[PDB]
Amino acid sequence: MKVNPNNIELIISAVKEEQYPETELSEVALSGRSNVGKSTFINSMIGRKNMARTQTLNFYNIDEQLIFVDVPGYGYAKVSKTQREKFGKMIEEYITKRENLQLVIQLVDLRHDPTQDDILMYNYLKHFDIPTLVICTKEDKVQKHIKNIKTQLDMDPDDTIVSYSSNNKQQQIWNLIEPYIS
Repeated sequence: MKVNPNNIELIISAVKEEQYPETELSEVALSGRSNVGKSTFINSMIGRKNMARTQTLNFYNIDEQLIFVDVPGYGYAKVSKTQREKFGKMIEEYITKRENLQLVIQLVDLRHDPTQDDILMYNYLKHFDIPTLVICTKEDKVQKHIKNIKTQLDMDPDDTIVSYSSNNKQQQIWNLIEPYIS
């Protein structure tokens, strides 16, 4: 679609719905285990580097056409019940309130099985009928590895699953997003 690099900026890093941006723009949230795998994906998708930072939901304005919301990675344990609950509430606040949210991209590593965290996250999203595009990353390094994830996820048939290298697959992904964007 009409997506230009350098018409991209971090609007705000937020915590509460109080600190979120008010806009008319559709929001695609990005979720997965790792902050680093997700940052690389955003940068690969926009054709920049050191745009995506790394805590916070980071709201990136994508050329006044959509917002990409980087959701803190769920893969790293905390110990503090306060820290745990603070994270859990941040996600739930976003997913259940945010009227702007139209689609979640979940990043899973194509090399391995999905973690229990990946499975529970996908099932959290299905409980609220959030449309979900599962992207299987680090594709270089397929066919059986994708089905392994789809089955372990137990995917809704309305949801798509696709493979990716963080070039080639960026326009396919923009075409899957586009119906969810206004």
